[PDB]
Amino acid sequence: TTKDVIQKGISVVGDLLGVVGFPFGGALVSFYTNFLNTIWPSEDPWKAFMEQVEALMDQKIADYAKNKALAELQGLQNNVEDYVSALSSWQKNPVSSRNPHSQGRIRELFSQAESHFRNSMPSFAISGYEVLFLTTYAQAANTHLFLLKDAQIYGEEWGYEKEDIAEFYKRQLKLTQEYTDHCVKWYNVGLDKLRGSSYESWVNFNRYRREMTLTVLDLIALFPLYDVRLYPKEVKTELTRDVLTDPIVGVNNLRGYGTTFSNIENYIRKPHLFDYLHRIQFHTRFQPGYYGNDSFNYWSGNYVSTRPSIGSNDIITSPFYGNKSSEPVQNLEFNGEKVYRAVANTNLAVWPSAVYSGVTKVEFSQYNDQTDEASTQTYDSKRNVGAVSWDSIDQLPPETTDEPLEKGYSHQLNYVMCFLMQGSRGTIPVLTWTHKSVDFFNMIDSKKITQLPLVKAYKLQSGASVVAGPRFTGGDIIQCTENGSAATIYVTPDVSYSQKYRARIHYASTSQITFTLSLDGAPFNQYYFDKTINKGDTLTYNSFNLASFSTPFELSGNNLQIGVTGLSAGDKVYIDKIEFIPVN
Repeated sequence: TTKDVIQKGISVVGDLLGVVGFPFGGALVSFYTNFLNTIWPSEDPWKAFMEQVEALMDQKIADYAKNKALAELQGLQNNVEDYVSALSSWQKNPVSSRNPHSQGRIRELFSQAESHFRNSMPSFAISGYEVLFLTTYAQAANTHLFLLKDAQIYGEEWGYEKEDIAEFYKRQLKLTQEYTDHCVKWYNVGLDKLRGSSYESWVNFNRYRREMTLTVLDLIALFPLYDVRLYPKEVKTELTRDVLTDPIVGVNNLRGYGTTFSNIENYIRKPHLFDYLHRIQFHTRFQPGYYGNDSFNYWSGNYVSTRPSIGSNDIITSPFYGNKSSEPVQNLEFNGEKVYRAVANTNLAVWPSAVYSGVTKVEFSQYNDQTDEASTQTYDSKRNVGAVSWDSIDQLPPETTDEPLEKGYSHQLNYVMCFLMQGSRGTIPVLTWTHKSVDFFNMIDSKKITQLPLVKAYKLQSGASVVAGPRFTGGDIIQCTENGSAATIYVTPDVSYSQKYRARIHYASTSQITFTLSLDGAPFNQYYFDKTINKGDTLTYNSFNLASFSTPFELSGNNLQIGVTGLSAGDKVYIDKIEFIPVN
């Protein structure tokens, strides 16, 4: 259920990933038309976003608050549409038909929409309904900010005063912080509200976490890239966070046998350097039916092997999960393949005073980006398979329903983990997924500003570690507690000639520090950076700073090493991303 809003959520993020930073006019208009068809066509999507959280929270918005919100939204729609049509005409029309009279028409349409947004936002955040309005607020906030950046692109062309463009920019800065902080704060309130002790508690908890990631968290991660002054070129970026699909079960009610909240949540993958699905070892067991004829085999346990980020080739193999095989082991290899879908069969045996159910068949859809070919690999228990009951597409829809799945998919398989039911009545498999935007090669684009997340490193050192992200960065971060090296990341230059770059770093620090950059063990850049936080502070939007290194450099190697010095006992440095700016 709710796949509709989940798809819209996924699609917007996917489209925005193409117009992030300073976009070319044609691309900006194109985006806007889809945007209007997706998010701003009628009150239906907005109504669906409110219903979405109501379903996750098992709470309702007071009718009065629901009606006002919808009213504001109808008005905002007209503002957005009137604006886009005019913007479309502006781009299309030659630099001749631009008279003072048409400039004023676009200027006031723009001022209206922007003003209407600031006035309406509080309606999507009324006391006691903050969490329930979350997806609505996130989507409205996004529109407001995306709208705002246009003033820095076309401001002068439209004939706005220098003072006006500046006013818009400051307003954009303040709101990026507010909207981001608001979303994280309430996201967490919602998350904590769903923590329980039962298996059913965890499913709801994790469903909320996944759905809020797709509709809210991924979105707010893009906000800073709307600053066309800081990002005066197109931006190449990616989302590195994990999402867990609902557990694959044969029955709707486990009658108490479901794995406990703690036995699931405390065992799912902890903050880790980025990696890819390499291999899966399926373990099968025989489940006897009370009458023999109703028996079946089922997936009892597994092993998982991942390959690290580019630059390292040592395969990571997981501990054993679940129950050892009674039947012959099945092995599936994925070297290079991208799993964009997983469809499962389940079966059940009804005993006089017990019900036994398990995952009997799993069909994986894979795509080979090298040989540009799709295919399938499947796990089969071999005894009494039953019918399909679980399809990843229902939870992780494609970015586009335009192209074929092997092209339009939004996520790929990263992890597989088997949990044991209480009193060992069966096995519950859980699948982890990663976003399609992740570039395996860590390629530095020669025409764009490239954002490189530190979790893409292949090697950590001097006691650096992967820590849970502050929820607004699109992934996890690196924590540095000691003076010395910290991380080594492998980089792929996209051009052969001596292209020069400037580097920028997105970090948080308890003290004034020094960052040093090395290529293949040789230092090339070293600079001084400001303190951004106090010891023990919590990480909010303002905690991070984006600072440039002075000197330009060429990519005369592949192994980029970031080192830190100037730390004292108790000091901490958090690194989010490294950026590369193509320079002449």
